[PDB]
Formats: sequence, C-alpha cells, structure tokens
Amino acid sequence: QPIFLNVLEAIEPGVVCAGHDNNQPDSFAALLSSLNELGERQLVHVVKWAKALPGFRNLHVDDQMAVIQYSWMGLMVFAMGWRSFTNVNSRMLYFAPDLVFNEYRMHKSRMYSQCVRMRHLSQEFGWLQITPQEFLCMKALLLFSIIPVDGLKNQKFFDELRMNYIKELDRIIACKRKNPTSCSRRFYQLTKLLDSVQPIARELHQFTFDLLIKSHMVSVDFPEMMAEIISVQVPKILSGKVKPIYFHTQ
Ligand SMILES: C[C@]12CC[C@H]3[C@@H](CCC4=CC(=O)CC[C@@]43C)[C@@H]1CC[C@@H]2O
Repeated sequence: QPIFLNVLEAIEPGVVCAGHDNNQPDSFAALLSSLNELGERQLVHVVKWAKALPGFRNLHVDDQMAVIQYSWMGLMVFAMGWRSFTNVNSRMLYFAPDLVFNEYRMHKSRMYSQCVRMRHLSQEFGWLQITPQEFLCMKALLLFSIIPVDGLKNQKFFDELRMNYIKELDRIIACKRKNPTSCSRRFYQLTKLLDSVQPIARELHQFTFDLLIKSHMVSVDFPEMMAEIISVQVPKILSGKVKPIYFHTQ
C-alpha cells in the first residue's frame, strides 16, 4: 500500500478555529488580532504535524525547530489557499470557519494587495487541477524549502530529507502517467507553483514585521509565540540571512 501517502493523510491537521466575533463590525485592529491568534493556534498544529512527518526526526533537534520557524508562513498560506479552493472555490480567503475574508475584509485588513496574491494562489489549485495528494506532498516539501545561507547544524541530513520528498512528489506524478512527457510537464507545473509561494510569504513577512513594530500604536495584539518568531526569526529572512530554495531561477 501507499505508505508515504498513508502517513501524510493520517497526520494532516483538522480544522482550526480563530475565535473571531463575527457579530462585531469589521475593523483593522479586530481582524488582525484575530489573524494573529489564528497564527498562534495554527503554529501548535504545524509543530505537531511537522514532528510526525516521515524522516523528520533524522534532523538535528535545533534544525527541526529552525525549519518550522522559517517555513510556517509559506506552509500556512499554502494550506489556507487549499482550504479556500475546496470550500469556496477561491471566491474568498478561508482563513478559518469563523474567519472568512470577503473583499470588504481584505480592504479593512489593510492587506488587500497581499490578499490578492493569496487568492491568486488559491485559484491555481483549480486552474492546475491539483489533487488532494499532490497538495499533501507539496505542502510537506514547503517545510524543507527555506534555510540559512550559511547552512543548518547538520545540513547533510536536511539535504537527504529534501531529496526524498522531491522523489515522493515525482512518484505521485507518475502513479497515473505512462508517457514521460506528461510527467515532466506536471513536475514543471508543480515546482513552478511551489516557487510562487515564496514571494507571497515574503510580502506577508514584511507586513507582519512592520505591524509588530507598530503594534502598540494601532491596537493590534500579538500572542507570545508570534511576537517571538516575528522579532527573532522573520528578520533573518528579511535581512537575507535565511533564504528560500527555488526550483527555477527567478
Ligand atoms: C502574520 C499574520 C497572522 C497569521 C496569518 C498571516 C496571513 C496568512 C495566515 C494564514 C492562515 O490560515 C493562518 C494565519 C496566518 C499565518 C497574517 C499576516 C499579518 C498577520 O500578522
């Protein structure tokens, strides 16, 4: 049986609530405070999910938390895009069952341009007819798609893991294709899609970083873990010390 895919399906997180009050009028402060809370909650699930991935424990302990803290934005945006596609055909951004963004909220969040890119990603799942299984393997690969320019504690273990997840993606593409030209076209499409997540994540990193710095001035609350990661890890990315791994040369 499909052992790798069996695992990915088994560990996939369930629904996560934001806790937002949908009876109160929309506002920048309320919307972003709710998104930040959702981030804190989702992070807990992402950590447990990551820790349960095949071969994850092969990584040095320090590298395990590092990759999670560098890739969380991309991982969460990719999953949100998938949820939006499956639940509302990318019409709105389905952050959570209790936090669905319509155009009004996209504007009130002062994140309209970023929401546009996130919604575009969501539409790609439909345009490219991405399968639930392709989604699972791609999301797993996103965890191993951003590292320090000077390397990790034990880079060899990481390189081996990333290699194996790329191999599993190629395997999923061939599980219903006889012509190699079709496999190659699909792999090209999927790697392009994966790359497209990085620029979106970077824009969100810049936005949340700026928001944190001025959080006290605009009444936006940041939970413990979010404030830590955004002030300690995110800047490493924005300053170019940690960079995404692209398939194609940008
Ligand atoms: C980082 C952030 C809170 C957490 C948000 C993020 C947008 C992307 C996103 C999608 C999710 O489904 C989980 C929460 C996250 C990860 C928000 C952009 C600015 C805000 O501060």
